[PDB]
Amino acid sequence: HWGYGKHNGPEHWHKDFPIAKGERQSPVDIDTHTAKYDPSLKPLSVSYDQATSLRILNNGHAFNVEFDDSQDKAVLKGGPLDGTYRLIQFHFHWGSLDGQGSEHTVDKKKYAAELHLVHWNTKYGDFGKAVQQPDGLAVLGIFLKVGSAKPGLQKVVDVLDSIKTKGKSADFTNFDPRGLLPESLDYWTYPGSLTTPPLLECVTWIVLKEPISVSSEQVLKFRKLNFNGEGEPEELMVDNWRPAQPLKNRQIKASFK
Ligand SMILES: [Co+2]
Repeated sequence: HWGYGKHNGPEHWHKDFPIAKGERQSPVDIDTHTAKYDPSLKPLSVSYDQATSLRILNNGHAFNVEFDDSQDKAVLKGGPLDGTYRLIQFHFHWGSLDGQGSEHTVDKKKYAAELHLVHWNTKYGDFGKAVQQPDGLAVLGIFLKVGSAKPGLQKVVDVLDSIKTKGKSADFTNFDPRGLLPESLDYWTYPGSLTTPPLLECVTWIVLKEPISVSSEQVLKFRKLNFNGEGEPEELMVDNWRPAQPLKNRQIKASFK
């Protein structure tokens, strides 16, 4: 299958997923000297008070913290978006070294990791229908740098041992995703894609300007996860990021001067 390894990584994905070479692929480099302030944008509305997390799953590529998306419980609105987008899951991308791991870059800077909070547009009824639409998803992306610990990430770090290998899951109720956000909601936005196969061009990206800090210990525990299943040779789950793709005929807009 596709992955991040030596012979199935991002540079191969186009063979099975030709849209990998499409017009609106993600991630991209965010050039802060060409992104333009857009006064038509509004503030983001992140409404996560009623979020219902359910489960955490190692899917062999990353791990997903999954939410109940059968009601408007944890929603994203505003910003560049029209309508209401429901949180379905979050996951991360991270490196083997603190100098790489993010998917988006900022003036070519790579962060240690990147958090993706994935939301789907309720007008399309379910996730699977939403990914078939150009405005089906909204992904809130948040950079991680290594520095101080992020207290609100620790409950995630402490369950990772229970989902070491591909296909393992664990109960993960009562997790508050608000504890993963930086102070500021200033953002960049542009139209793009999922960053894993099937690479569908269905995403309004909203990338926060302010990174969150995590500790070296927290990142190290991410790097103990495994791509492989139980009883297979160990392959550490690191460097599960796609590199920046060509911007093509797109503009990145900023919510801030
Ligand atoms: Co992602």
